[PDB]
Amino acid sequence: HHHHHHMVHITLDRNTANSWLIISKDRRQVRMGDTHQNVSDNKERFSNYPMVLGAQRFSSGKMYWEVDVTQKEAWDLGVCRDSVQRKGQFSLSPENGFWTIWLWQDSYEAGTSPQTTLHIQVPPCQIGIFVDYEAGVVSFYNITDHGSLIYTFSECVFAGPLRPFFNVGFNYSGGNAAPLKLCPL
Ligand SMILES: C[C@H](CS(N)(=O)=O)c1ccccc1
Repeated sequence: HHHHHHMVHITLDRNTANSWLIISKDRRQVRMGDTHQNVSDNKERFSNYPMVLGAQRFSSGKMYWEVDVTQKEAWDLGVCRDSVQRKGQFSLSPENGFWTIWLWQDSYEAGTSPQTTLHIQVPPCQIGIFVDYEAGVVSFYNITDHGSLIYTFSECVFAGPLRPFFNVGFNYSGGNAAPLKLCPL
């Protein structure tokens, strides 16, 4: 892919974060805390899962960013509608306004309904996410493996502004404490 020149500077929006997340001062890193992080509740916060949105909203054009997933056992990454449900249980699917991939229990899967098996030969330490709003495209690239394609959602019905989407995952095992990091341009 030659998508790097659509690079955008993504920062995390503290106000959307699950109350157990810790977002770094520079708003470029997020990790699961050991407890509630002493913030007030609000209608923006994801209640049931360790999720947070980027601050940026996209309604046109081509956008690209990269995320470091080094040493994590579980995570979800991609984009979602600004209007996604925040409270209670829900599945990550395009019908619910999410275009995502994830790692769970040693397998990679795309957030279709039902979910799709990914075929990755080189476990990625960094993921590239490309959105073409007009084309209706969300693509994922394996930066560790020379930028190889992971998955393309096409014919996407965004149906509103999009936000970068993150899930640091649970840490029940004690092996998933590591942060998600937005990598420099
Ligand atoms: C209780 C856990 C923390 S952990 N480390 O994943 O066990 C949890 C926190 C926030 C949202 C959902 C779940």
